[PDB]
Amino acid sequence: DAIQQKLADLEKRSGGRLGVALINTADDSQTLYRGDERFAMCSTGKVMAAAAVLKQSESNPEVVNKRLEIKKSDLVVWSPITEKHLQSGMTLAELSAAALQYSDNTAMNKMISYLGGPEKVTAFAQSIGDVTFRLDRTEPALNSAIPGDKRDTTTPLAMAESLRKLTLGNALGEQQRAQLVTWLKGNTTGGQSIRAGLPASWAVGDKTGAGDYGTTNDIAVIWPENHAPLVLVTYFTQPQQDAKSRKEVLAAAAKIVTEGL
Repeated sequence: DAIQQKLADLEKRSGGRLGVALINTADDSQTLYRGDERFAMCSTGKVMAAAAVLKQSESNPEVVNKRLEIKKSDLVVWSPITEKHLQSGMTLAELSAAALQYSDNTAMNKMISYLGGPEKVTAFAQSIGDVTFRLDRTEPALNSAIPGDKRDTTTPLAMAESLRKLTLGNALGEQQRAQLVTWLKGNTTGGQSIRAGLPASWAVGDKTGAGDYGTTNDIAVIWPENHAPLVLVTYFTQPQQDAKSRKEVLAAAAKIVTEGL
């Protein structure tokens, strides 16, 4: 296709490795590029953690409003929300919101710890039929994004299929599904990534991720005004450890794959 060639050309120009999975829920068609190759998820992994917490909340009434203490020693880099709540503490819902909307790293760690560790997030992914996702480490260690390292990786297609199940399908109960969508729609960090490549009439809920090796990621659910939803994952990584983020690559990739409507 011209789409396959244009993505290959975007990839070559950018000096990295690009991974794309678009799922069109109108007809279930997929548009894939390196769709079955592993990429470091970085903070896009926060979506799976939040969904695991939401799932536990379906049967356990001491989850979403359970208050957790935030110790000064808990704080890691990129924690703009949790760093302001040392005295107040935060609920698991508030931590989930902070992780998703502000990419708060300490919030993610608290969620991982509450669930029982990184393996428990993998276990949640397994429970929804995602046999690819793996979470191995905590924040910020999981952002190393070393080429060839399988730690804290998934494939663009696996992540798209899972994001679909979680936001549009049957992985969560209606109340929880709706909550996750609301959180994603309120993301504060996604303006220059997938959303930048899409029409203004398409509503977006997304989660970005950034890591070492110039790793620049975004996953989105997309709601057109007059068409059925789309699910889009754009992953990008580079050969040099110190490479700068390239959000414009994700916007350009989103544009290529959605251009035909």
